[PDB]
Amino acid sequence: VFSAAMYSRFVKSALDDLDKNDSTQIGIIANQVALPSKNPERINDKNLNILLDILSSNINRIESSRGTFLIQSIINFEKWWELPPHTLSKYIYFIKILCSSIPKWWQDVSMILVSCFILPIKQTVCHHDMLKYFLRMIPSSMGFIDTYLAKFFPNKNDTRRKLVNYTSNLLKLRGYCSELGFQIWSLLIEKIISIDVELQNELDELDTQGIKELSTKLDSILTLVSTHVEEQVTPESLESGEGVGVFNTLTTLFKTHVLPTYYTRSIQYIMFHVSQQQLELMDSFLVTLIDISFAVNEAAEKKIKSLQYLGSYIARAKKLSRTQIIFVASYLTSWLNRYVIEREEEVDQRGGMERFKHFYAAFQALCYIFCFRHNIFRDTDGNWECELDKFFQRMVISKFNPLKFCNENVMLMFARIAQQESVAYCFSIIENNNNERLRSSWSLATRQQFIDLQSYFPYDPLFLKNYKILMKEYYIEWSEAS
Amino acid sequence: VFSAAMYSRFVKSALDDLDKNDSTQIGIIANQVALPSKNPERINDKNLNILLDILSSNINRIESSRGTFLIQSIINFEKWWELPPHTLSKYIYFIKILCSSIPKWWQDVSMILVSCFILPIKQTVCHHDMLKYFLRMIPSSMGFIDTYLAKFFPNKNDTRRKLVNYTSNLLKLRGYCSELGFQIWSLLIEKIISIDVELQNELDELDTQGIKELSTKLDSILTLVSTHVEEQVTPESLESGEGVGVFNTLTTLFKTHVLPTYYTRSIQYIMFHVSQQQLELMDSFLVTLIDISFAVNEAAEKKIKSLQYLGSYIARAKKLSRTQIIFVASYLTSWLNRYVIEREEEVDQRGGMERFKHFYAAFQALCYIFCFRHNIFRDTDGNWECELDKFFQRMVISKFNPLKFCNENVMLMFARIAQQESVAYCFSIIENNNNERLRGSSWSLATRQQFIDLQSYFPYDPLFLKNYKILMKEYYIEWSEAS
Repeated sequence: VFSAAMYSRFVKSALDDLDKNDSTQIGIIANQVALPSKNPERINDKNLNILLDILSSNINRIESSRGTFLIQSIINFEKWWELPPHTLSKYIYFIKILCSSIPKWWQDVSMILVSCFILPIKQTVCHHDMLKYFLRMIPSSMGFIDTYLAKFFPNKNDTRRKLVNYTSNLLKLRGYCSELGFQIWSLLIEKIISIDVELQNELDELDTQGIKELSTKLDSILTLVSTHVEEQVTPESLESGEGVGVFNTLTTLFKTHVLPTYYTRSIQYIMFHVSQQQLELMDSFLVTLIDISFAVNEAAEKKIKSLQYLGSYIARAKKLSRTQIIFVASYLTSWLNRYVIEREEEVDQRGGMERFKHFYAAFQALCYIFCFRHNIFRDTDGNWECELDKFFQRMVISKFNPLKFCNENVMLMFARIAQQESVAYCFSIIENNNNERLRSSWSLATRQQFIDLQSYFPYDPLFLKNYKILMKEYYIEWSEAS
Repeated sequence: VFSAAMYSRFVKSALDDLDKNDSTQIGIIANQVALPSKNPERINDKNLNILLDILSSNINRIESSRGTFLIQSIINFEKWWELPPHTLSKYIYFIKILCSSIPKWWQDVSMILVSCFILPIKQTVCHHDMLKYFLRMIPSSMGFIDTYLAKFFPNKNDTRRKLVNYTSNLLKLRGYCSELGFQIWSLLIEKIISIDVELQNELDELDTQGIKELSTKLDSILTLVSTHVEEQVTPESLESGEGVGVFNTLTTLFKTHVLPTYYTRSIQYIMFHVSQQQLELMDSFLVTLIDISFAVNEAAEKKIKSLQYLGSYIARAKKLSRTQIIFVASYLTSWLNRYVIEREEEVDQRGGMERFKHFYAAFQALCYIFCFRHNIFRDTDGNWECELDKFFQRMVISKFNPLKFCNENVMLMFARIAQQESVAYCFSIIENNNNERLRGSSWSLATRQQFIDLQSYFPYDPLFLKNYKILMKEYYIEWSEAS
């Protein structure tokens, strides 16, 4: 019933009354704007355009405590991004004006924006435009925005679409806000581990529907993370752009979150995938795994967990060079050759076989590598690299008797392959060990922890469907190796 | 003047006299026995045989405080090993009887024996026989015998024959007394470093050519020490034997003495030599060098010294396998690839280029290896192992600018070879670096020199000690062979 001029005067007078401390007329307007999207009596676009243009023209007129309700009413306008082009434009301009003159409101506006991260990338274009603008104008805002990133992250139990959209947006935000890059990655990693751990405990609790839900969730999130990472970690980006930063944050988060947790079935594949993007990235990963595996001050647990990561990695990573593989075999054989020379004398001395936990861990890692790579170790002349046809036998006959203390199935498979390749002869030592067992010593309590650590192979097949397809190119299944 | 029976009664009566506190007759005898080897009036073998057989027959008769002088007189008999067969036999039997009934005298007998270590192996057979016997019967003796080993070691300044014989005997003693093995090796190492260090300081002082003395000394000792080690460290000896213990003590002594006492010209060749005896021993040495080179808590100095040991080793050790060499190149390239990825961002940040000491050290070690081994890195297909034709260039152009901070001559030789092999192009970066230097990244000139000195020192640069050089040829790559 209100004409363009009729509504324009109506608002102009409401502000004249606001100046003289009325607030009656303004509150009438603020109530009409606050009303839900579904309600037809809510302010229409025509009149909303007028209101916004008049308010934008002189924002100071509403800066008072008497104008606080009107401002909150506009900030809390339901589905404002769902507004028609010209109306949406006036709303954006209003907010832009508001948070420039009164930066206090940016704390409220940003909160709503971050809560919109559960919407698709196509639907959030203006939310990111606003975040980008004000994160630059008000850099101090990064603190509370980081807290919103955590507050608004969807529950594991929430929809896969909400979880997948929140990750898409967090990665988009990451692209214009480098300063928030590590917190975004930490938040993602922390949430992906939560999903993975719960999916495994739920599979362990069996011995159901929550398993199918968590599976498709974890699959859609990881596939997206590794796809985005494939884009960001490029030889051109390594040579110039933040190719280097992505690889570095994920390596840090692997050391701090993935490895220490250990018993996970999918998270570690972010590292498996990124590694294989370029030769140098597989070099850094290998050396990192070697360091953690053999560092002097690290706990025995960490060293055994890293050694299982090392062996599973060399075995499975398709993009690894013959020379990179032989590098790990050369390190392992050299390290083990030294352990026998320096330490075999300690075996018949006081103490049990638990003293040599680290020896069995390193020997298993090499045995596993040989199971998957034996074909590579045969040089042009038909001779064995690292003298494996003399090395293994030396180990297997040693006082440590690694066949007795390493993972039963790895030792059995190794014995099978090593006998075939005329490399080593284990079956008599295995016969002897089984017979002794039926009729050296290690404390049964701590013994199980070790058996458990050696049973876990981090790069054993991915069951998540899409992520599996993405990995084929970077993965060696037992069918290919054997 | 005395007949066999006349002397026999003369001693029998002296002991009867001794029972009634009369040491005059016994002391007359004890003075006759004490007399120097050179003196003709000293008791002759005929009469000495009688004395010893009568004393051996009932040692308890002389156990008293009144018989102490006679016993000391026999223990201190000059050149007793120079005695004729039957006379020497009676002397040995006497001593054997003496130290079995009265173990107190073994402390005196052993002292003389250890002082005889300056005599040749041919001349000490009975000294070792006696040591071996009583070290078993009186195991407690090992303590003071160890102290004698140190006390009696000849001076650097003493005859090369005395120094060479003392080492031969210490190694013989080592063969029957494993419990003393480590101390023997520590004593030898400590003494060989003393000679090496003095020879270098003496070469340093001129810019006394009496140095020729130290040269022939150090040469004769090392040649012997490594020859004996070649014998002891055998594949049979390693699988089940004391060959493991020899390699282990020398590796320990390398870590504790050789490596920290840097700037030595020959000592480290014990390690160079033993390493190359078998595949496994080189494996252990390599991994040990890698550990010290990159360990987190070690001092920067130790890491730079080990990195220079690593590079010189790979380049020089002839018995190394292609795969062992590529192993070190693979470790170095992988470690350096990571250092640029993780750390290049720190270069334009606060602090100087000294922060990256360790990067320069590791990059030099690889450059050096490539100078001597480039030919090996070209695979069957003609491609470069470890992508060296892409790797080097990446480092050389990095913010670290290693060409500016590593050893000038190694960088120059590397640049020469790398340009020839179409591997890397350094000469423009070198031109740029010389030009920037002429106008005047930054590094405090005080700490800078220590680094320049550490990078200039290559432990496996040629041996000048004449015999030891000949022994090494088989295990050594001179620049002439490499280039």
